[PDB]
Amino acid sequence: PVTYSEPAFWCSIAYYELNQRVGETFHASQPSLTVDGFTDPSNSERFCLGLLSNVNRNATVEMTRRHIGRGVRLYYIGGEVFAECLSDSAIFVQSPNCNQRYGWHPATVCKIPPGCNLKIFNNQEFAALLAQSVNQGFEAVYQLTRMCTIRMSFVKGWGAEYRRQTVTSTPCWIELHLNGPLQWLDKVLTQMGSPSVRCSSMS
Amino acid sequence: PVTYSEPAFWCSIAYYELNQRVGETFHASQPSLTVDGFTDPSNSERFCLGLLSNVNRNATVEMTRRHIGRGVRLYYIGGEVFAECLSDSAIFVQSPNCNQRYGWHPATVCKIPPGCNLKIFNNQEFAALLAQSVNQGFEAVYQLTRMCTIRMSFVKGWGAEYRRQTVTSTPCWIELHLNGPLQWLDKVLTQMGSPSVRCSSMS
Amino acid sequence: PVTYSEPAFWCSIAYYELNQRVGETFHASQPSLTVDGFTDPSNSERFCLGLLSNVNRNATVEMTRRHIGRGVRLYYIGGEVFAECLSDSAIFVQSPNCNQRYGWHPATVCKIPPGCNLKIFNNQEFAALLAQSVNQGFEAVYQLTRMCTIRMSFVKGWGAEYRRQTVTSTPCWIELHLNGPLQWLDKVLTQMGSPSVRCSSMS
Repeated sequence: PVTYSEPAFWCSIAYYELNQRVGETFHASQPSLTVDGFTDPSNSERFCLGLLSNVNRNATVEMTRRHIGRGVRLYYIGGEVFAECLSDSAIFVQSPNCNQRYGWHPATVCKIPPGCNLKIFNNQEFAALLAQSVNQGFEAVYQLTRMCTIRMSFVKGWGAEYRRQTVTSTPCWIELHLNGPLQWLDKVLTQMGSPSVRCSSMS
Repeated sequence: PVTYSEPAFWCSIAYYELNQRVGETFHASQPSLTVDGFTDPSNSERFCLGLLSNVNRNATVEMTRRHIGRGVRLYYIGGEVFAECLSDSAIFVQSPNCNQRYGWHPATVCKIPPGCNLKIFNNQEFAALLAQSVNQGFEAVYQLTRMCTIRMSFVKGWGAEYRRQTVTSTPCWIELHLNGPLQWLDKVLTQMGSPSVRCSSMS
Repeated sequence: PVTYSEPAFWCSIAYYELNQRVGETFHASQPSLTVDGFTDPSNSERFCLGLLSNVNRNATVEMTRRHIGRGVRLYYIGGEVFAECLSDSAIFVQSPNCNQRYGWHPATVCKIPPGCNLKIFNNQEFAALLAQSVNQGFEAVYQLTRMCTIRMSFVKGWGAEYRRQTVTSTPCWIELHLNGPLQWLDKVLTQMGSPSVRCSSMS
């Protein structure tokens, strides 16, 4: 059985405008980085969304992109990940790991006002969930990828209360993948066998 | 005239869900790799499709992704490339190079049941076809890029017999590009001149 | 305040077919490169569009791709960038920096016939515009990203005179980003504060 090597990048970030992916995926090699609305294309610690083009872009998205500003600072201390709102506008985070910690609904979206920060991920909690997931079968273990994913919207909120009901309805959002947790999940997933119900070649 | 340097990656692989590209392109630097449905984001020998997100994903695709499992092993011995079905579900391959070898229709899709393998490419055959393609003109030489491309679907078949008629109708498939052959083709294409029928700036 | 490091790549190039992005972004590390319709996947000085696949491609695009040929040579001398038409078919360039230099409309598209070249960018002019942009506010400075972007179509023209009115209506085009200018803009943008009109979390 297989070999693992420590991820060179602790996370990857994908930017979206509504339901469309925009720009290349950003890979973070440093423990602290900022996703902002500016234009430096060569800072390994900055994912600058302002330089990303989209000929198909609409006015609402353009308008919102102008308010990203300093955006969000993403960093980790030990086994915990945080998101700090550097922007003059708030950011909205949907983190299953965070939501479960507070007993909130899994799809809960938490508002992080300017100047505030939130613990979007805790490894201990994830490791514990992963450990108990085995007794649930391939089914539950496979779905844990969602716990390694965190989505955040700049300026516009979505979900309960807000008119916008889904992340794809927001003008500017990012999707963060925590690579360490994903590798941890892989070590378990590869030993959980295959699904129960049969998937034919024709249906 | 120009200089060539040996490709650092023998192939590139693009993943798709129906007619939409999902995730970044994978580049293989090792002679053997596996494309599976798991989640390690840091193994140079594994293209793990399970960690790839798609907020726009439908139930059929999600369902099928759960059955990719160990997926397919792609490797080359000398000038020959093979695909082995490690998955508990079959994979379906459409390789023009393979199809021609057996006299099958160019768009033929070959089923590779679990545990089986198929020679999806042979360089000698390609080189020979390329050599005779010159007498066919820019036309035939330009179309040889198709010979350097191989498409494979996980779990679901397509083409003759199956309901699904095109690769874009399958939930999860990959597109492999053989870089050595592409460079070989380039050396010829750059010397084949331009098309015959005129392409205006207005039509 | 922040640190900048010289860009390892002087520019990035994105290829499109109509309104759809095709292929990975190309990053240039050498002062001279060519974007052609051929197939070498391993030359750091060549962005070969001919090897790029698109299962969703239409006949018009396929037809045009066959006429890209030697394509366009993009290179810089000092602080000036040029585009040379190596292709047997013309290329059409939309460069705000070039257009302003000649007093043409910002969206003007300039035809570069085979064998001809055009100065698509001049840093002195941009730096001067950037300097005066400050007195215009965040508004005008933010829009300068457009000056760092240049779009070019192969074979087919668009805009005034031609039937095609937008770049997204052309079969094969590229989008060039000048990284040095973008970093220069960043140094100013980060000091221009935030927008005037308020952007709420609900609208």
